[PDB]
Amino acid sequence: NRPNRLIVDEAINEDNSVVSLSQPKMDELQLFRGDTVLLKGKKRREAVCIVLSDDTCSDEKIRMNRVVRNNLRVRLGDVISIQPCPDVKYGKRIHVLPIDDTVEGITGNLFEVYLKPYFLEAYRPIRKGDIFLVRGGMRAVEFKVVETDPSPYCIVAPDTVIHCEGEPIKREDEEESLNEVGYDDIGGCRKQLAQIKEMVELPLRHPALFKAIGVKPPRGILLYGPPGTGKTLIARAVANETGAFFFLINGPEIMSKLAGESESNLRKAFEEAEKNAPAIIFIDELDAIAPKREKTHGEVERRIVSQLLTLMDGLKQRAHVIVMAATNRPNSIDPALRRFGRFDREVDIGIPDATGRLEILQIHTKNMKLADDVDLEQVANETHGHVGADLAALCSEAALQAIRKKMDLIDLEDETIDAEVMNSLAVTMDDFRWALSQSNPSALRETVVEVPQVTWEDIGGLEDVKRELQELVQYPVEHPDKFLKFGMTPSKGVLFYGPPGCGKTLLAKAIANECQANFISIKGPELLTMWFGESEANVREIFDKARQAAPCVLFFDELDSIAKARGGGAADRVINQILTEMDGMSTKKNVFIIGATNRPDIIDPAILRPGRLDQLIYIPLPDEKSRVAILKANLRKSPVAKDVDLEFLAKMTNGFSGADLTEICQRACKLAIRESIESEIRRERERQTDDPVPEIRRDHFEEAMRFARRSVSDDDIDKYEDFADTLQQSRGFGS
Amino acid sequence: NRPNRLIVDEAINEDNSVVSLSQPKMDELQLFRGDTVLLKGKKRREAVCIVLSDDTCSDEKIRMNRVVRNNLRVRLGDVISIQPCPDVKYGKRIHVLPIDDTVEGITGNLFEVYLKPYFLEAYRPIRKGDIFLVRGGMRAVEFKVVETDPSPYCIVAPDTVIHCEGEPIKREDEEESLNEVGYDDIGGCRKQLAQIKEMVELPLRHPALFKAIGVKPPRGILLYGPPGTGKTLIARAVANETGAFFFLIN
Ligand SMILES: Nc1ncnc2c1ncn2[C@@H]1O[C@H](COP(=O)(O)OP(=O)(O)OP(O)(O)=S)[C@@H](O)[C@H]1O
Ligand SMILES: Nc1ncnc2c1ncn2[C@@H]1O[C@H](COP(=O)(O)OP(=O)(O)OP(O)(O)=S)[C@@H](O)[C@H]1O
Ligand SMILES: Nc1ncnc2c1ncn2[C@@H]1O[C@H](COP(=O)(O)OP(=O)(O)OP(O)(O)=S)[C@@H](O)[C@H]1O
Ligand SMILES: [Mg+2]
Ligand SMILES: [Mg+2]
Ligand SMILES: [Mg+2]
Repeated sequence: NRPNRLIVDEAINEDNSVVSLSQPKMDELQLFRGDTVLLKGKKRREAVCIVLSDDTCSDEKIRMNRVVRNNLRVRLGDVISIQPCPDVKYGKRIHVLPIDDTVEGITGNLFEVYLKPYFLEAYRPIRKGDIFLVRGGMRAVEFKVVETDPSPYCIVAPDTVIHCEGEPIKREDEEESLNEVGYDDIGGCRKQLAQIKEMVELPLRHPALFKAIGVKPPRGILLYGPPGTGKTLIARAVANETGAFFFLINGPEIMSKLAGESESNLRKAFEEAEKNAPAIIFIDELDAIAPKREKTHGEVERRIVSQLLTLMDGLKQRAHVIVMAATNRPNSIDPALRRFGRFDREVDIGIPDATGRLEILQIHTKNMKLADDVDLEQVANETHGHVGADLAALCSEAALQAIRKKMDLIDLEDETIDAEVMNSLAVTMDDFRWALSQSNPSALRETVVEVPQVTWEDIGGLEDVKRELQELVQYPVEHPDKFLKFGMTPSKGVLFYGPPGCGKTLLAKAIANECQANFISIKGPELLTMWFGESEANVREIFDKARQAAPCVLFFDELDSIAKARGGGAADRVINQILTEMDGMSTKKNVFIIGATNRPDIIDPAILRPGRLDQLIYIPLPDEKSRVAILKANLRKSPVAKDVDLEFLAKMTNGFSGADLTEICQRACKLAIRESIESEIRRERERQTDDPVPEIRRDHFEEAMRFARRSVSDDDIDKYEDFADTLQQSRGFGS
Repeated sequence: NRPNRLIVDEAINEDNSVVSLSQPKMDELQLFRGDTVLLKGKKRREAVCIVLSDDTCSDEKIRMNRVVRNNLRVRLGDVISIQPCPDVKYGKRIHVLPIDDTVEGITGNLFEVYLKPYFLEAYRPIRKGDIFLVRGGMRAVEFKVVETDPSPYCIVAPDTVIHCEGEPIKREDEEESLNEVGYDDIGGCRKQLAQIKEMVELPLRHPALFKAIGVKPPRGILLYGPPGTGKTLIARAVANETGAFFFLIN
């Protein structure tokens, strides 16, 4: 039917009165950016909005904020009709009232703090019956438009009168709160959130459709990841955005009950959910109820486990119910639960990446007034090893710091703290740097999986090797069809070998960056850390996380460290298992394995077998051209004098490794800083009785050159040159 | 708010009759090292003290001992008004009485042992109703100034007479014991104790803020370390210094 009908989608402009279409659709229904559009949703409600163009928006979809989304009584995936509305006229009076539960903690002049800057210069199209949201004074309050003089909808011009008559109204039964959790409250893990969204939309959102079809949906989705990553958060969001009934099972609470009551509460939970289908039963801290079969020693505890198992099987009802569960330790869960027909789907909600943490930070600073000096992206880059909860907490603590120092002044009369005072409250970048020092990040020891920021431009020379890496890794990803036509499947892995400090580690990260694929680094020593017993299970989890992160490059660095320890029964079991995991790794899975070693003489020939690390790429010391590129790359970030001759520098340093060059750069720079520090003191002495000299000069290099030493001896090189010729012969007898 | 208003902080000078300000603030209130200042706290109470300069003290704050802090019915972080007092006069007679629980173990001449050397060459500014503490004989007794002939406040000069009726008084309802635990009984780990003071001060001292702000405080503070490092000690001190209700789960 008609073109005006459109599908609801996530928002990009967090602004309430803004909806977005594609320019091809904005042309189709003949609307432009300024236009005010009228939206008709379900439950016979209307909302009016400013339309805009959005390059990301698919033409059959309409991006609307969750505020708009609620006013229509609509959710993601539903259909709404959009139509131009030039008939909108400026208001005389608008009468908005707050909702009690969103203000009962806060006092002051609601009209002057929130409505004022919200409508000022905003020209917001509003509608009678709409509920809009204003964030400020570290609080978010929602007002409902009770009346407009040009009803039902009017624009809010500066001329318009806006009144609030004191006492707030209660929430209507149908009016979902915006204080509630949503997808816009979760960041940095889109990919996982997508999979969860996929599995659950079809059965929950369209229940009759799935009962009629007779094909099986997922019923048990298991969320796992480190603590505080937002597992409990996600479950609530999915339930609210789909509008499904949400029944919470808090692990500890169930297991805190008597024997009989525990099994009972489980039964009641499932029964009530089947009753109010569609629903999500969420089991938080599952390992509390159902740990490994051995550790469950204590018989009543085993009864509860089986009880749960019967209830999960009890989804024979298939009343449109999904059971979600969260756990810190996937390994702790009774494997009986991860059986088919129960918790069959697993989502790794990992630690957030750099961009992710930034996103998180933005969500928990929404309501706070931040000073201009605050650069959350900087905070984001510094907060490595931080998890969602760490960030949410540090944001809270940075706020409480800003509160305390600003309450030193208010303390002269602590009785009257107002919202007006709260909006005046600014949060300095210092308040954040403060919270950083006070932060106790949990996930520093967690294995990180993200796309590296080392690019080709950080690596000097080896240009043709970069291209061979593009052949081996990038082409089979971006051009699978092409490999199919030639009838060849690509090699699984590569082995870097060469003298120390030539860029083997950089290359592994480099090719990853080019392919925009995830990266996993595993150093030799890291593998010898695992207890004798633990090692077997930990290796398997590594290859599993590589699958999760496909397309992914798995890099085993510093293999020399392991090779030493074997010729040692511990290190041996590890590698044999790594070998086994490679073979189990299907080539089709888009998981690429790279090895690196400074010791090609002792590497296990079994690794070099066809199908494993069969691509033997030798990485030698840099020649004269490369040495220039290396020195340039490292010193990009450094303020260098035009005096410095690097090509002359290159010839002098023949025999030096890539690392040996960064050695000279750092050594020369430390003199430059040494000079900068001793000069500030001299300037200090001169004032006691403005033109600093921050730039590195020729003698600094000439001094560093004077003390520079070589990491790779000549005898070592001559052997390395030989191994470049005979490495592939090691599968026979020892060369 | 007038400059006389100031915020209460930790003490550095262990002396009862001593308070400290920043000298830039001591200049503002036009006071010198010797001066005798009058302090007004909550419960419409007064205490009088000798002022000093302290470079570490922040200009908006006043360092006062827990003896002073108690006589004002005030706790750390609160506000008090300080004002010069030139009208301070030498005492004629002073009538101090011990508090029962602080003396019931020891007998003898309480006045010659405690009150005498405490006031000797002391020129202490004292006040009617104030409770001060004197330590000696491996015990600490609290005395309450019941009467001074120059009321309500007077200095204790060598000329001044000191009286005791022997009969001790019972503790009044609001009068906290100085036998109670405090930060002044804890040492060697201020840095940790600083963190603990911060986490807890805002949520505990200003509860009203947290209903309005809607931001989360800490809820669970876990102290750890080898046995006897003062974990239990810190917790009680925090409870007393903040005046919060304390429920123990051993
Ligand atoms: N990805 C995220 N985006 C936004 N906020 C997050 C994110 N992850 C965690 N948080 C915050 O962390 C806090 C705790 O979230 P939870 O869901 O309870 O953590 P969790 O994953 O359930 O960890 P548990 O309790 O050990 S199972 C919430 O207040 C969130 O705001
Ligand atoms: N081609 C290069 N371009 C720029 N810097 C390099 C290059 N090669 C080595 N380096 C420097 O040497 C450091 C480490 O190089 P790696 O990538 O680890 O090479 P490697 O073969 O793994 O040798 P090691 O034993 O791990 S240092 C880097 O941090 C660089 O600063
Ligand atoms: N830092 C300190 N300052 C003053 N007194 C201390 C300090 N540390 C320990 N003490 C004394 O040592 C005693 C023990 O104090 P506690 O706080 O109970 O130790 P603890 O941390 O509870 O150790 P436990 O009983 O093994 S948990 C008290 O009598 C204190 O007076
Ligand atoms: Mg939780
Ligand atoms: Mg390396
Ligand atoms: Mg103890």
